[PDB]
Amino acid sequence: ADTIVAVELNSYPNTDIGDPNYPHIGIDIKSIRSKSTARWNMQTGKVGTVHISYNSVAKRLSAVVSYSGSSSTTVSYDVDLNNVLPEWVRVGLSATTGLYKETNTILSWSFTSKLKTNSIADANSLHFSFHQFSQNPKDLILQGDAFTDSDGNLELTKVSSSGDPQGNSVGRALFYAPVHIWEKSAVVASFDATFTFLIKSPDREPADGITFFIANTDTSIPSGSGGRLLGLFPDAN
Amino acid sequence: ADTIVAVELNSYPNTDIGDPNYPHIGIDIKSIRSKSTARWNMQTGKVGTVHISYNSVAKRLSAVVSYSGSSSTTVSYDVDLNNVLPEWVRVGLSATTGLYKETNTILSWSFTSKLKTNSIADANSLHFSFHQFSQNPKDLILQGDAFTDSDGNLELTKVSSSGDPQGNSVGRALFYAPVHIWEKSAVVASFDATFTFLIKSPDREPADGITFFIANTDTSIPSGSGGRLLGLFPDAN
Amino acid sequence: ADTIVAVELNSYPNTDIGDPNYPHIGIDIKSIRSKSTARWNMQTGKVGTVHISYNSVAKRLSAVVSYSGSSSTTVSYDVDLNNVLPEWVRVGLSATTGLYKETNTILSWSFTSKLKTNSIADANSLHFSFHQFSQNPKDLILQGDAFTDSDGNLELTKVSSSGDPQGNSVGRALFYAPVHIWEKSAVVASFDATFTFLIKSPDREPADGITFFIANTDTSIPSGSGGRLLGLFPDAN
Amino acid sequence: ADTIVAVELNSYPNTDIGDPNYPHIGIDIKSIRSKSTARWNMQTGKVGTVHISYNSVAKRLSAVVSYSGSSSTTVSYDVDLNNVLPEWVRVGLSATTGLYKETNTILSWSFTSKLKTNSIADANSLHFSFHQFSQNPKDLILQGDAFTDSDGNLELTKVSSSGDPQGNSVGRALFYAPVHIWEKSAVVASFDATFTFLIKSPDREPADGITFFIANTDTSIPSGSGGRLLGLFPDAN
Ligand SMILES: CO[C@H]1O[C@H](CO[C@H]2O[C@H](CO)[C@@H](O)[C@H](O)[C@@H]2O)[C@@H](O)[C@H](O[C@H]2O[C@H](CO)[C@@H](O)[C@H](O)[C@@H]2O)[C@@H]1O
Ligand SMILES: CO[C@H]1O[C@H](CO[C@H]2O[C@H](CO)[C@@H](O)[C@H](O)[C@@H]2O)[C@@H](O)[C@H](O[C@H]2O[C@H](CO)[C@@H](O)[C@H](O)[C@@H]2O)[C@@H]1O
Ligand SMILES: CO[C@H]1O[C@H](CO[C@H]2O[C@H](CO)[C@@H](O)[C@H](O)[C@@H]2O)[C@@H](O)[C@H](O[C@H]2O[C@H](CO)[C@@H](O)[C@H](O)[C@@H]2O)[C@@H]1O
Ligand SMILES: CO[C@H]1O[C@H](CO[C@H]2O[C@H](CO)[C@@H](O)[C@H](O)[C@@H]2O)[C@@H](O)[C@H](O[C@H]2O[C@H](CO)[C@@H](O)[C@H](O)[C@@H]2O)[C@@H]1O
Ligand SMILES: [Ca+2]
Ligand SMILES: [Ca+2]
Ligand SMILES: [Ca+2]
Ligand SMILES: [Ca+2]
Ligand SMILES: [Mn+2]
Ligand SMILES: [Mn+2]
Ligand SMILES: [Mn+2]
Ligand SMILES: [Mn+2]
Repeated sequence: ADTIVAVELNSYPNTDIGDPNYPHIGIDIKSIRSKSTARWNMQTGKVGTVHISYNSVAKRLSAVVSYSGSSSTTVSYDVDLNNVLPEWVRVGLSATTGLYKETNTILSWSFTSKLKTNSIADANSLHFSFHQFSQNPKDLILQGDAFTDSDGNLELTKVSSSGDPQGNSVGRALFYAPVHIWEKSAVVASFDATFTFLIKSPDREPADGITFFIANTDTSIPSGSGGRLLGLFPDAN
Repeated sequence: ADTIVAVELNSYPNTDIGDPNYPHIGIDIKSIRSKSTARWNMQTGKVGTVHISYNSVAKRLSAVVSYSGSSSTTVSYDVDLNNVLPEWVRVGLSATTGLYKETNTILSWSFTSKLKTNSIADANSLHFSFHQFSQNPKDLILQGDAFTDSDGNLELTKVSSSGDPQGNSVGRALFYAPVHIWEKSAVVASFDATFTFLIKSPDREPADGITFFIANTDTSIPSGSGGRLLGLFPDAN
Repeated sequence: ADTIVAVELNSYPNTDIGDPNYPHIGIDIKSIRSKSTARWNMQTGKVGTVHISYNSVAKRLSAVVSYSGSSSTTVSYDVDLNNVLPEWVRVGLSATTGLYKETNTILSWSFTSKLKTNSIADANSLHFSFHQFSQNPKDLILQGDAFTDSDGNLELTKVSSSGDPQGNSVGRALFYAPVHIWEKSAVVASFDATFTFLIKSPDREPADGITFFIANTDTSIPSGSGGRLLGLFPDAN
Repeated sequence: ADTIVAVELNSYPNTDIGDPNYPHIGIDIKSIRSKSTARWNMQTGKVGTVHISYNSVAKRLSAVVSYSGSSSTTVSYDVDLNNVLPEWVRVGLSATTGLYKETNTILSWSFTSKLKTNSIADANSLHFSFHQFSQNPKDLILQGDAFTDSDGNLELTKVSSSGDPQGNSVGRALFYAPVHIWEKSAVVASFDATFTFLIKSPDREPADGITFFIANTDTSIPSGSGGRLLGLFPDAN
C-alpha cells in the first residue's frame, strides 16, 4: 500500500482508534495512530498557518499551528525518514468530512526541499509557492473531491454554492513533480512547508481534518479511507 | 504544432536556412530562423555556462555564454512572451547531431519563475536546481536519446561507452511540472535559468547544437526535426 | 557628491524643474530630471506595490506600480549601471513633504542581488525581506525623520500622534550591509526589489513623493534636498 | 563579555580544558567546553564542507562535516537559542593558531535566517552567499589577522606569501549586518549556514581550529583568546 508520513490537524476526536479526547495536531508515520500529539486550540472561522520542518542531521520532524494573536501549538518527533520513505516521493495535502463536516479551505501553500552535498550547491533543490490557486491547476494532481474555487482557494472537500461544506467528503491535492527526498550519497536533506487554511463549520463538532503528507509517487486515495482516516489510510491499524 | 521559444547554441552553420556562417547563439521565436544572433567563440573541451532571463515589464529576453577566463557573448530580443506563449508551459533542453556530431552533455541546470501581483508574495513561484543528475530522474521527461549517465551528467544525444558522440541523434529533457508562465491578473512575470554544458567532438566541424526551450505542455520531438532543426521544429520555415 | 540612481514616485508636479504636469513614476539617473516617465494614476488611501528590476545583460531598468484591481503603470530605461554606479553601493528608500504633505508609509520591502559567474553559483548573493518593521531596526540606517512606528510600519517622513503627516519633512532608510552591485569579472549582475506603501493626504495636492534608490555607500541627506528634490539631490540640475 | 554560541572544528586536543583526545567537532554554548562533541576524521589537504542548522520549534542545533568521498561526522545539541542569544546578533567565522599552526582558509560561505509569523511571508529573511571573496569585502568586518587574498579566499589567520601558516594568530570575519535572530511575536525562527574550508599544515599536529559563531552585535576578539580558546572566549571557563 502507500507509505504515508503526515502531519495531521485532527479536529474530531475518534477515541475508539487512538485520538486524544480533543482537537489535536499529530505526526503520523505509517499509521493513523499519531506517534506524538498536542492539543490544538482550534478556532473556526479564523485563518491558520502550519509550518513543518525536517532535517536529516537533526532527525526531527516538527510542526506548529498558530492564529493571529493566539498562541501556537507545537509537536515534534524524532525520526529518520530515510528509513521510512522511498527516495522519490510526492507531497500533497488532504482532508475529509464524515458524519460531521467543516470547510477544508487551503488558502496558500509552499514547499522547499534540498539535497545538499560537498559545497554550497544543493545537488538538488525544489521549491514551489502558491498564494492563490489557478482556476485550472496544471501543476496540481487533484484527487477525490478536491477543487480550486472561483476565489482561487483550494477546497479539498465538497462545499456547495452557498459555501456550505458537505459531509462524507474526501479530497487531496498532490504537487505534480515527484520530489527526490533523499539519496544514498547525500550529506543533508531538508524540506520545509507552510500552508494556510480556513475551517468553518455549521455543526458544534467539526470533523474530520486536514493533513500535509509525503507519500510514494503513486499515492492514490485508499478505499474506505474516509472520515476519521483522513484519506490516507485504509484501516486504523 | 508546438509553440516553441528557444535560445540556441548553434555550433553548425546552415547558412541556407538562416545561420550566419559561424558558431552563434540565437533567440528563436516560433521558428529555426533566429530573430537575433551573435558570434559564439565556441570552445570545444571547456565547460561553458549559459544564463537566460526574462521580465515581462522589461519585455526583453537575454542570454550570455561564458567560459572561465574567456569573454562572454550576449544576445537579446525584445518580445512580449504573453503573446507568444500559452499560460502553462514546460521548460526543457534539447540537442541533436546530424552528419557531424559532438557531445551534448548537460552538467547542471536551474530555473526559477515568479508570477507576481500586489506584494512581496509571488502568487506563484517555481524553482528547481540540479547539480548532478540521478540515474533515474523521476522529475525529468526524457524524450529521444536523452539519458543520464553514471557520472550524473544528462546526455541529450547518444554517446558510446568509450565516450564518443554519435551522429543523427535527437534528445530532449523537460522538467516534469507545468510552469505557469503568465496569467491575466499578473502584474509581473519573470524567469531565469542556467545550465552548464560540455561539448566535445572529433569532427573538424561539430554539429549541431544545444537549446534551452520553452514550449506547450504537451510538446514532443517533431518528426524530421533532427540535425539543423535541433529537435524543436518540423521544418525550417 | 552622491551618485544616485532612483525610481521615483513623484506625486507633486514641479513643472519648473522638469516634471510632467501630473503625478508620475520616473527613472532618475544622477539627476532629479527623470530620463523617462509615465503618469501614475495615484490613489490615496490605498496600498500600492512597486516592483523594480535590472539585469546587466539586458541593460534595462524597469519599474511598475499597481493597486489591487487597478491597472499598472510601467516605466523603463536602457542603461548600463556599471558605468553609472561604483562597485559597492547601498540601497534604501526616501521620501519628503514640502509645502504640501502626505504620509510616506512603507509597509514592506524586499531586495535581492546576484553577481553570477561561470556556474549556477552566484559568486555573491544578498537578500533581505521585511514584512514588518522592528521597533528598533538594528539593520536599517534611518536618515532624517525616518522612523518605524508602533505598528511595525516604516515612516520616512514626519507624522504626528493622530497620524497626520507633517510638511517639510525628509527621511531615508538605507539597508545596513553595503551591496557589491558589480565586479569587473562578473558575467551577469541582477537585482530585484519590491516595496509596499500607503500614501494618505489631507490637502488636495499631495506632495512630494517616495523613491527607491541605489547610491554610494556613504550617501547622506544632501543639504537643501527637501521637498521636490526627494532627499536625493542638492540642486535640480 | 560576549554571549557566544559556536560550532567548532577543533583540530588540536587540549584535554585539560575539555577536549576529547582527538580532532573533534563540537557545539559551544557560552564556553569553550563543548556541550557536545564528535570525532572528526580531519583530513589535511582536502577541502571540507560544514552545514549547520537550527529551527526554534525542533529546538535542536546540528552540524555535519564531510569531505568528497569520505564519510561525514555529525553532532547536535538540543537548545533554545531564544534563552541564550540576544534578539539581534552578528554571525561570523573565527580561527586561530598557537604553538602549532595550520591554514584556516575559507573558500565559500552562506547563511540564511528566516523569522516567521502567520503566513508564507517571513516577517524577516536575510541571506548572503559568497563563492569567492572580494579583495576588499566591504560587507565583512575583519577582526584580527583575517584578510582576503588574491585568489579570493578568506584567510582567518596569517599565512606567508609562500603560503606557509603562521603561529599565534587570531582571526575573525563577521557579516556586516545585524541579523534579527528572534523576536517576541515570532512563531518560527530558523537558520542555515554553510562554509567550505581548507586546512593545511606542516606540523605533525595542526592547531587550533575554525569555528562558525553567532554573537552579540558588538562582539570582538577577547584578549587572551588565542590558541585553544579560538578567538571566542577570554578564558577556558
Ligand atoms: C456511530 O458512532 C461511531 O461513528 C460516528 C460517526 O462516524 C462518522 O463520522 C465521524 C465524524 O465525522 C468520522 O470520524 C467517522 O469516520 C465516520 O465518518 C462517530 O461520531 C462516533 O464517534 C464518537 O463515538 C466513539 C464511540 O463512543 C468515540 O470513540 C469517538 O471519540 C466519538 O465520540 C463513532 O465512531
Ligand atoms: C547534403 O548537404 C546538406 O546536408 C549536409 C549534411 O546535413 C546533415 O548534417 C548537418 C550537420 O550535421 C545537419 O545540419 C543537417 O540537418 C543534416 O543532419 C550539410 O553539411 C550541408 O550544409 C552545408 O552546405 C549548405 C549548402 O551549401 C550550407 O547552407 C550550410 O551552411 C553548410 O555549409 C547541406 O545542408
Ligand atoms: C511659491 O511657488 C513655488 O513653491 C511652491 C511651494 O514649494 C514647496 O512645496 C512644494 C510642494 O510641497 C515642494 O515641491 C517644493 O520643493 C517646496 O517644498 C510650489 O507649490 C510651486 O509649484 C507650483 O508652481 C510652479 C510655478 O508656477 C509650477 O512649476 C509647479 O508645477 C507648481 O504648480 C512653486 O514651485
Ligand atoms: C606548555 O604546554 C601547554 O601549552 C602547549 C602549547 O600551547 C599553545 O599552543 C596550543 C596549540 O597550538 C594552543 O592550544 C594553546 O592555546 C597555546 O597557544 C600545549 O601543546 C600543551 O597541551 C598539551 O598538554 C596538555 C597538558 O598535558 C594537554 O591538556 C593537551 O591536550 C596537550 O596534549 C599545554 O597545554
Ligand atoms: Ca479524528
Ligand atoms: Ca545550425
Ligand atoms: Ca515633484
Ligand atoms: Ca583545542
Ligand atoms: Mn488524530
Ligand atoms: Mn542558428
Ligand atoms: Mn519627477
Ligand atoms: Mn574542542
